[PDB]
Amino acid sequence: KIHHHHHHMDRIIEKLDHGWWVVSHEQKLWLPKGELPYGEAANFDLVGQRALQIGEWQGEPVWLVQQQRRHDMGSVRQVIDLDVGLFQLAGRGVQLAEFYRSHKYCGYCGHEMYPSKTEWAMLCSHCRERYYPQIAPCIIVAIRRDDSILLAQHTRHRNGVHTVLAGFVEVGETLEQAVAREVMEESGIKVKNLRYVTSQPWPFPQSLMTAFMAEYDSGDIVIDPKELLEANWYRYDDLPLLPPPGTVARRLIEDTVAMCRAEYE
Amino acid sequence: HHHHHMDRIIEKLDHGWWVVSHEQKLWLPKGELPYGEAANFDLVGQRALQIGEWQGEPVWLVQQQRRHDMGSVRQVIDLDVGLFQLAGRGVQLAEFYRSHKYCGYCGHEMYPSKTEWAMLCSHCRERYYPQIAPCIIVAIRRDDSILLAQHTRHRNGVHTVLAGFVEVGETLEQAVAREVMEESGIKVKNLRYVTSQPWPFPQSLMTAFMAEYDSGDIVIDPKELLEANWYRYDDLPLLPPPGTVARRLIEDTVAMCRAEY
Ligand SMILES: [Zn+2]
Ligand SMILES: [Zn+2]
Repeated sequence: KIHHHHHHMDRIIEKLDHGWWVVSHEQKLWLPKGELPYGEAANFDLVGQRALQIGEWQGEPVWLVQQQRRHDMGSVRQVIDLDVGLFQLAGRGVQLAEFYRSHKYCGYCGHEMYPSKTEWAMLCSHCRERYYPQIAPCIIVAIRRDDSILLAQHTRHRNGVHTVLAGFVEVGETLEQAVAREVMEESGIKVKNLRYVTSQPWPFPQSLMTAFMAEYDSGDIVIDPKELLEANWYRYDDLPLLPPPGTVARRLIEDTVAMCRAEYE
Repeated sequence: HHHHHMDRIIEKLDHGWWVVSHEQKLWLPKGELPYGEAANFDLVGQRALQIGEWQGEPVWLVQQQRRHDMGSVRQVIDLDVGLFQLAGRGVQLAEFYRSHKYCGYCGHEMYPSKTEWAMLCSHCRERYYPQIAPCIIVAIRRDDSILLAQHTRHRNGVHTVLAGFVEVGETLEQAVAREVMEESGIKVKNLRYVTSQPWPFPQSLMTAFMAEYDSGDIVIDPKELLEANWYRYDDLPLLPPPGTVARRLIEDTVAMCRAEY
């Protein structure tokens, strides 16, 4: 057996407590004035509330409080301009609150559950089963073809933003099989020369991006219109509107562009 | 999420491989994964979900307990890797369904989606998809040597590499650095991703790395580890078996210490 990480249990907040406060409910958190709350606990009417410590940021605790405020409840995407490591802790808070909420009852036997005192787990009052937060591994892949890169627009958001291909890994498959399968299903092409670049959590709602680069091998772009509005090869020096700087998708595109410059220029 | 072909009742003229799973075990009569006609295995009338295809013949999940030869999927690890991966998927999907008979949000009974591997609630709008546990595993190199450690979990005699679950809101790279520090007290450098593998014990996705020693002295976490030490690539102790990603990373780290020295 491999064990999950040990963590401090929740407790009642006092006046002397302080830090960043991720006050969350149903995939949202409190952003008073569009900002992540920071300061002493009385400043935010949180003294007497239960809070879970979910991290530390530059000497200061990061706290999860499970409550819904009347106003200024938003997506964590609103504080994406924050330092990455802080943003990652705010996402952690949002996800942990959904974990707890998703586990009020035990799915094995239907009885009420209660938090573990030593780890981020839900224990059952009736049976021996338990659950840990669900992270959904997700591949994302920049596909290079000579001096070009495959960029797509999703049929969902008419943003005008052309990005790479992404999709959830399925049970029983490797990352490399997920890459190959998602690309096929989304665009009809077979890829080769897969290369892992990096990973990033992505709390929308609970993904872990595993980022790859790959080369065109064979096939015609045949897009699934339910997933994709369009997909085309764009030359490295002639790109459309891309994902923001900071996103793993922009990082992959830039990497691909950089090695087209090193070969064809 | 990905769409899938729905479940259905097996007929006499149904065939393929059968993952007949209940409570984390599957049916392995005489130690073998059932292949052939449904009727040979008294499987007609049962529900099945096709979980894949192996060499032009379907792989089916049947959720049922047999009297004999219920065993761990580890017992079929000798099979081709892609057949082992599908047997593990069946085991994992049976445990997913079992783990979601009731909804965790509202407590009402759930029912399977027909358009994907999901459980939907009879009362509320909430949903669950199968849980996959990203787990890092790292072979640490230091010059002509590799870090191997014995685990407290089972007195195996086996010396293997370091592994741990990725936490919520951390990268694979951060997970590697933290686990190695927590378990062995050392800082590593030049992290390289090698590969991944599903590992259905119960539901892990191994992401395999190689790393180099940077600093620190070996100080073990005595709850997780019995002992840890550096080992010459020409003088290795007992290792995990050659059907594991652990053995692959050790062989890879040993293959390039053979080169340089
Ligand atoms: Zn229970
Ligand atoms: Zn429900």
